[PDB]
Amino acid sequence: LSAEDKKFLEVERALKEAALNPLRHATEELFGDFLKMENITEICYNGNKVVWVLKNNGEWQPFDVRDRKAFSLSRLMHFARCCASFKKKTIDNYENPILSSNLANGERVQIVLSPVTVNDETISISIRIPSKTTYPHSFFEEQGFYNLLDNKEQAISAIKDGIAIGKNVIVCGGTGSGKTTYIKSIMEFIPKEERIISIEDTEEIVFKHHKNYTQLFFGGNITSADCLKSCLRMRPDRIILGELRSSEAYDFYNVLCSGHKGTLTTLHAGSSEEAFIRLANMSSSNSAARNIKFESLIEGFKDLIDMIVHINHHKQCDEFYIK
Amino acid sequence: LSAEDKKFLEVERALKEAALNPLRHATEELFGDFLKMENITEICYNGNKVVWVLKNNGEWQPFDVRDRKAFSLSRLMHFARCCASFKKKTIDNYENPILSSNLANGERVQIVLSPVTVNDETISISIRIPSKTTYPHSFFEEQGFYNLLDNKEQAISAIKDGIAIGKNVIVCGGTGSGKTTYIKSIMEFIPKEERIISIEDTEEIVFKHHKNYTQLFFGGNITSADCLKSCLRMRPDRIILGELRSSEAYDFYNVLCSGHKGTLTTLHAGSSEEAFIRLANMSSSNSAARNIKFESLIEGFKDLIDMIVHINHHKQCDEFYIK
Amino acid sequence: LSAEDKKFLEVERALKEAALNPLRHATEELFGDFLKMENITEICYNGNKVVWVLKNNGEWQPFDVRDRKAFSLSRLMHFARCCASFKKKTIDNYENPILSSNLANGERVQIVLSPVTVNDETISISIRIPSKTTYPHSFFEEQGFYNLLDNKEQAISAIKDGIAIGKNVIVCGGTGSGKTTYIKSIMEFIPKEERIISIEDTEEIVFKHHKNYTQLFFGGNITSADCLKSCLRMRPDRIILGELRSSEAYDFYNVLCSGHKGTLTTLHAGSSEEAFIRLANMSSSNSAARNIKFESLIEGFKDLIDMIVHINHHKQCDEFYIK
Amino acid sequence: LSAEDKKFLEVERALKEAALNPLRHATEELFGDFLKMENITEICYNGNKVVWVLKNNGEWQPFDVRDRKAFSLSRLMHFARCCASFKKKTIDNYENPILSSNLANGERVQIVLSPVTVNDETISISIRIPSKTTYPHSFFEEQGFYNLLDNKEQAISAIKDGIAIGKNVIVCGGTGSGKTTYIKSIMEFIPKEERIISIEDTEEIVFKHHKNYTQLFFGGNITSADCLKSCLRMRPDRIILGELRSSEAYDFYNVLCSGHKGTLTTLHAGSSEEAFIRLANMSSSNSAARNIKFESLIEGFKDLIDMIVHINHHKQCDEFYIK
Amino acid sequence: LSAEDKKFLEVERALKEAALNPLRHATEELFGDFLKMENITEICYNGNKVVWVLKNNGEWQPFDVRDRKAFSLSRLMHFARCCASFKKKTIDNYENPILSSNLANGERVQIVLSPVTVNDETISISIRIPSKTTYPHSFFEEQGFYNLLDNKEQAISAIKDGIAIGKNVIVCGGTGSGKTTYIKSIMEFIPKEERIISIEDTEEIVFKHHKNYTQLFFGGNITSADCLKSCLRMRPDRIILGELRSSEAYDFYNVLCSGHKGTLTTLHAGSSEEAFIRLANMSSSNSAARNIKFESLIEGFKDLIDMIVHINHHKQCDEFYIK
Amino acid sequence: LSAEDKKFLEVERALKEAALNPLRHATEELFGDFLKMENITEICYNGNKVVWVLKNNGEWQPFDVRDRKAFSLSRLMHFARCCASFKKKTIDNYENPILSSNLANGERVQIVLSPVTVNDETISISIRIPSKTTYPHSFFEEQGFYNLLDNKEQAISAIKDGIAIGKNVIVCGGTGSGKTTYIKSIMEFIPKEERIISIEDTEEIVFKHHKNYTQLFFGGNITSADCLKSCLRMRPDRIILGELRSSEAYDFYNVLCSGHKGTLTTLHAGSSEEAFIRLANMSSSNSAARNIKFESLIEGFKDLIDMIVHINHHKQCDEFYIK
Ligand SMILES: Nc1ncnc2c1ncn2[C@@H]1O[C@H](COP(=O)(O)OP(=O)(O)OP(O)(O)=S)[C@@H](O)[C@H]1O
Ligand SMILES: Nc1ncnc2c1ncn2[C@@H]1O[C@H](COP(=O)(O)OP(=O)(O)OP(O)(O)=S)[C@@H](O)[C@H]1O
Ligand SMILES: Nc1ncnc2c1ncn2[C@@H]1O[C@H](COP(=O)(O)OP(=O)(O)OP(O)(O)=S)[C@@H](O)[C@H]1O
Ligand SMILES: [Mg+2]
Ligand SMILES: [Mg+2]
Ligand SMILES: [Mg+2]
Repeated sequence: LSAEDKKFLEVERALKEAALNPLRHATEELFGDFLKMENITEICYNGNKVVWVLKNNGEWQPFDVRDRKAFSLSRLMHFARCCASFKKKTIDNYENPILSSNLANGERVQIVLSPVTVNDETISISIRIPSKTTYPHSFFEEQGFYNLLDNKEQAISAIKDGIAIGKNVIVCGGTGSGKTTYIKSIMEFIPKEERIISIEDTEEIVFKHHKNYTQLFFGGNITSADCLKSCLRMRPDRIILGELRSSEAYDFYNVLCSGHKGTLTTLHAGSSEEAFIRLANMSSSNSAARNIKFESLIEGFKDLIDMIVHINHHKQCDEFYIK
Repeated sequence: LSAEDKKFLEVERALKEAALNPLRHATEELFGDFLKMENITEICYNGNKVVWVLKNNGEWQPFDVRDRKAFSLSRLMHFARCCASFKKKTIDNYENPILSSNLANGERVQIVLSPVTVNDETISISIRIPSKTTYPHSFFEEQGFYNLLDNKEQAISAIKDGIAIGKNVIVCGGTGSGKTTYIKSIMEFIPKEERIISIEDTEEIVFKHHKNYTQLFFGGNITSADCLKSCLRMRPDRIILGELRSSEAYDFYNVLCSGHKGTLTTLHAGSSEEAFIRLANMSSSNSAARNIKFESLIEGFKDLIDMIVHINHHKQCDEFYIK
Repeated sequence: LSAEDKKFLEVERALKEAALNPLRHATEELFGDFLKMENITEICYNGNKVVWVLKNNGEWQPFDVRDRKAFSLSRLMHFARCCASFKKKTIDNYENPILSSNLANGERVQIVLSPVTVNDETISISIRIPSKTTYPHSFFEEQGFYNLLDNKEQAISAIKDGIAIGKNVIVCGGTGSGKTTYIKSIMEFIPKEERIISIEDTEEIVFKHHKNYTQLFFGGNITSADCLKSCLRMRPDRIILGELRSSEAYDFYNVLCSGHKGTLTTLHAGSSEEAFIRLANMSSSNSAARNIKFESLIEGFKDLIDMIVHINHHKQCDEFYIK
Repeated sequence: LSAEDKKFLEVERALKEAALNPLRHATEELFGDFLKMENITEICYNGNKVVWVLKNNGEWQPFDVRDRKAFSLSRLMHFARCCASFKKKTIDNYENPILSSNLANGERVQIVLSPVTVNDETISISIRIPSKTTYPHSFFEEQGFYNLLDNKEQAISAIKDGIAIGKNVIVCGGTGSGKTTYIKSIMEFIPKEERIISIEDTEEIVFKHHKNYTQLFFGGNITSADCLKSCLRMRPDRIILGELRSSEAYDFYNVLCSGHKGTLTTLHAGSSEEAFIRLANMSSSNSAARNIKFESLIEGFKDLIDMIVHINHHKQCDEFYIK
Repeated sequence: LSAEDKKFLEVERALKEAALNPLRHATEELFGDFLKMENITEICYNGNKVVWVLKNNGEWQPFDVRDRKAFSLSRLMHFARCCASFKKKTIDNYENPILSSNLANGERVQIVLSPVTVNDETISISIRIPSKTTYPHSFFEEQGFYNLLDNKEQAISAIKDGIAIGKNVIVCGGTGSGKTTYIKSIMEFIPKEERIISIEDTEEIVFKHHKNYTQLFFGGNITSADCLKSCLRMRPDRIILGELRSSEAYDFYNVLCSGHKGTLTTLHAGSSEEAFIRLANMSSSNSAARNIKFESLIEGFKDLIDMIVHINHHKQCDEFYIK
Repeated sequence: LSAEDKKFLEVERALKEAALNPLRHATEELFGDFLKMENITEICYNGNKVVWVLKNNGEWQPFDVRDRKAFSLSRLMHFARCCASFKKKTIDNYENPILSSNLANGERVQIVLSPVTVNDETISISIRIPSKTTYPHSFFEEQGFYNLLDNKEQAISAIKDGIAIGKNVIVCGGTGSGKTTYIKSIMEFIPKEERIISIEDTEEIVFKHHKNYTQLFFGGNITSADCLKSCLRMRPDRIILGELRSSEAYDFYNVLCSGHKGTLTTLHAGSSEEAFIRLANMSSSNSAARNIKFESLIEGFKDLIDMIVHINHHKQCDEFYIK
């Protein structure tokens, strides 16, 4: 089969690998060193000859590249273009000065050029390093994840038992707060017989205890809602929504209204009460919600969401909303 | 007549059977074995050389196909395309990566390709086996369908008598909860003289006790609402709506408002109170509902729906809402 | 004049009669026998070689046509097409599988073909036999039409006197409940000097006691609202709206708001309270109602509608709402 | 000047009078006799060889024309077309079966043809005779116009004094109730120095006591609102709105909100409370009202309208709302 | 500079002065005499050979022009056309029968032709004479402008002091009530150092005590809102809005919400409470107000507007709302 | 790298500097002298040969240019066009009479021409001088910035501590009130380790204590929201929004709802309570807010905004809203 599968992939691979190699060398050439760094969460470039790296410990570390070819207005632009074309987009100094794309391996990239940056020699790049490690839940308890909670044992058991029964759980907090990481470890408590479907933007979730599953990715023409909609047609036992965005927003409510099993998703929210408002908002953006009272959605999400876990900027649970 | 009916069908049959045969062999070739399995509810493929089958008893069973030609990226793609073309759709790795269609006999098929699947060697297929059996109502009582209810006799008699008088009844619950099945058996209690019209997506309902009837199917160009709208022009005594979707949603409310006889339909809802909300939601999606207060619909459905029956994941009634 | 009127009609008649004859023979050929049957209300065909006829007494009678040429897939399709073209529409197995048209004499026809019907040999036809008889009001009293009412004399006199004074009256109930028939007999109590205008879909109303009048028909490009709008420009004393549909819905409210005389109309509603909701709904569908509070319409119709009469499935008044 | 005015009008006159003459002879030819009848309010034809005329005393009088050439399907059609073309419209038996236009002198005409009329030999015409006489107010008092009122003197003086001060007054009631007439007589009490602007559909208002004035007519391209909008740019002391229609509806509210002087208009409403609702409705039809609470308009009109006078079907004031 | 400025203006001037001269002679030719008349406010023509002039004292004076060439259907039309073309518009007897334009000097003109006027010999013209005089505030006190007020000294001082501090003041009343005139005199109390920007339709405001200022005019493609929007970009100390219209309506609210200094504007409103409603209305017409509660605007304007002055038809303050 | 960076910029620089030089000389030629003046805030020209300059101390100073070539209708127009073309816009006396652009260095320019200005010799220019200086916070305390406050120490410490913790703070007041300035000094209290992203319209913010940062500019094709949206993808610790405009308005609410760190922005509002209303308004302009109750936004912003500081026209804090 592989002999035929290869000849069958040949055409697409050639095409893809004819746009992914130029980008691979450029990436390698510029941010290669930094990408090798362990425990980092972001790599930024403020077109000022210095590369700023954000570490898991929340510390920004600057690096000097004054004397490097890979950081020439031209060498930079070539990498920029490599990013646009990869995701089939264009990047220039007129109509498309701002850009959003990805690297060869999947990391999100944010590129900005003049006239949007302060001058014509400033090229702003911002790469987001996904969750590339899986620590067991126990690891989280050890590091004292539920230490700020007064319902410490109640929480540690709620999460374990709850998820095992298929409650709808939301993990929220700020950027890089460790939400994705957290949901990844608590997956240990989902019966290994459950068919799981995940909707991601970047492959981040890993299935260490589940043979039957399937991953879905949105981006470009295909939308987050498209994945979730397809998801509900693929007979899932558990649906792991990388992170509620805005498209899924409303369709997520309906999925909850049909009394759907184990839902687990991360979201940008500063707390439980906030998450609830956060959801109503995003839902109301969808036309289908047009005729539904706003304060009617919040109550709606408040009946459906079983438990919420919020994580502060110090990667620690500081709120464990239940029921 | 058959001699002319044949020559008259000849042209359409040729055309149809020139797109249905390629699909039949592919189907047969790949999921032939699995489709033959008794008491299954879904057949999934996660493009990882293993076929997962979900049994009626809720158990997932993996089957190895590492050494089968029918599971070659090419052999799989040919079957995929056969599905697209059958329902007159296209499936590719650019604009049409996700697909929804059917098999030669009517079973729903969900196909997903790269870039939506994790890689270019993953082809996700999800086949849903319809309700292909009819157990008498008595069979449900024997298996203790109304055993979790405290109003056990009241329930078993309500359903029987109610339906016989033409009350509006909704059967709700999760996917594969046995709703389609349940309504099919309780049809025994509808006077055999009643002209029945059903709106389905896949032939599933069977008329074992009714000579005068007619089945309607939506899909593609023709919408669920279209069928129901035509239905109301075909002089029905009972209308069996396969399952409230969203188009019919509002038009179903109006049909209830005109005080229509015996309505029976399945719906995705986790309970009685949920079904009510579920309906208001779907109704409000229809423009015609634009000027109608949301909390006005729920009350609306709550006056019209005579009785609701919810089935848990263990195929058992756990709620018997009435009046 | 007739000599010239004939030469003047010649062109249109030729055209019309060149599409109405093909349809006449086909009709005659297939459902000719059944159409001759007295006291029937519907003739259905479930493309299964059996013709089902619904009688006034609410009984379904099957007839075998296994051995009849008029019921050959081809012979059927020819009649089908004859129906489309007549009303200037198309009927096929692709974009136009469902059809709604009429017969040579005016009866509504509902035709459905594959892929909407279960298979390619099933052709569903449903003809609605209009009200083709006029029983005097006295006949209704004799058959005990107001017998279920406790305000028996009050009702029999209300209807008589009310209509004589030009109150707005609505006759509602299910399909074939005898509404049109009822309004037709109670017309006896409208001063013979009143100019009456009727808006129908199929000629059904007959003027036995009124010389000055005019009938209006909607269908195709011309809408129900168009007739009513023209109606209000033809100086009517009484307006008989065959049956409130949805277009007239709102324009009917305004007509009531201008304090218009004797309005009489039939409607699909299961009761008085229902009719009121039924109206608000239909009105809110019209854009012009966009800025009007829904609960504001119901109250609106409740101030305007003088009396409502509902008829159960046994062709008997079971509710006589007044004031 | 007349010598040049003639040569200057020559071109337009020729054109107009080349479409108005054909119509004049047809008119003359058919309804010539009837149009000559004194005290009539409508002339209808139900394409059944009989001409029905409605007299001021509310009596319908039938006239036989069985033996007249002017009533030949052709002779009738020629007159019909003459009406269409006059107002630059088309009338046929397909897309333009219904028609609304006018006669050589301005009377509204409603023409209906098959398929909208019952058959192809029925041509329905409905002519409305405008208010072609002016009876002094005193004449109304003599005929006992304010006789049903208990506030008889208060009413007769309110109208006189009120109007003299420029209050906003509405005259409402049914069709032909004598509203147009009533307002025309009460104009006697408007200081002769007032510049008056009227917005009509058909010249009906006459200025017997006012030298400074100007009449405006809407129809076709030009809308009722257009006239009123131009009106407010022509420095009016009094604005006589023939009859609130729907366009002016909202723009009338704003005109009242700017505290405008003497407004006088007729409206189709069955009473004071009704007129108020009637107004809110029509206002809410205008987009500009989109963001304005419905129950906010009624209160709005209720602050602005100074006094309303309703006339029953017997041409008598039966309600004299004030303040 | 003038030598070059002339050669620089040459092109535009030629063009403008090649359309303004034809209009100058026509104007001069027809309404030349009347325009010379002192203390007039409007000049109307009802195409009946008589010219009606409205004097400041509120008296209408007719003038006979039966024997004047300037009033020939042709001589009139030439002037009419001169008006259209000037403001780059068209005026005819078909699609553009109504017209709005201006004269060589800026006065608003309203022209109406058949079929909108009663006949083909009636040409209605209405010229509005702007405020062409500036009376000192003292002049207003002398003529007893604040004489009907009980808070006579409080009012005379409020206006003086208030405006000096930059409160938001609205002057409202009917047409020609003397609002523009009033605001023009009270400008005396604005510190001469304030940079003032005015948004007018016709130059009317005069700056007698302010060197630093700038006038803005809307008309044609440029809208009232455009001026105000530009205004807020020209660093104004005081903004004099000729008169709130409808475009500025909402943008005026926001300007008040940002806590902007000295706003002074005239408006058509019959009183303080009315002005407040008047504003909410106009604001709600703007899309940007779409999601803002109507009763939320009124309160909004009621917090922002510092003081309102209303003037009756006798050019006298009759309401001095404050705080 | 510089050798290649130059050859790489060469093409864009040539182009830009081929449109920026003409503008530089014109600028220099006309407002060169004024631009050199210290402590000014605006430079206006009212096309009347006098240049008005507004000084920091709020004083308007007139300068005579009667005898200068740079102020010739032509010389002025050339500079005007230079402005249009620079920002790729057009400026003429027909469709583009009003203009908004910038100067060679970034200062906003407002140009107005006839017919919008009073005549064809009036060319109105309004130049706004950005914040080109940075006074330490201490400097503000010395000049008694918090002197009008009663919570003087509480305020001076709130700002210092609050900002250090990353509270959301809004600085509001009138134009040129010193907001841009104020926020710039209080930046001293943001841990130097924070990555800061600013969204400006004109480079004004200066980073004196922050190495890791990036500036964003909107204008033309690129919108304020675009920058903020990109901002949220560039991993910011603090987001300095030049000044809430209207696009960001709603997207700012959501950013607050996700519980985002340190937000600091200036806004046009006359006070705390006003700012709150100001925000709800701007938010409701965005479609995404369509389904969100207005009074729901104000409460929303009132939960999220930590502290507001308002500055009167005398550049002094007069309100210090907290919590
Ligand atoms: N308990 C932990 N101990 C150490 N590092 C951790 C911990 N939890 C998460 N991380 C680190 O945090 C990063 C992953 O953060 P995520 O969980 O993806 O952040 P995030 O908050 O989900 O960001 P977005 O905006 O949602 S994509 C990786 O670098 C991890 O190694
Ligand atoms: N009192 C009666 N006795 C006997 N037959 C009746 C009576 N009233 C009505 N019918 C029969 O009922 C049929 C007419 O029913 P309709 O009055 O048109 O029904 P309908 O309810 O108005 O249907 P739609 O859906 O409104 S078109 C005819 O066959 C009649 O002969
Ligand atoms: N106190 C006054 N005494 C004498 N004439 C006055 C006085 N105030 C105003 N006028 C006259 O009124 C006219 C100006 O009226 P405006 O103040 O422009 O009217 P207006 O009400 O503002 O009209 P619009 O509809 O707003 S354009 C001029 O003819 C003035 O001479
Ligand atoms: Mg994450
Ligand atoms: Mg009927
Ligand atoms: Mg004015």
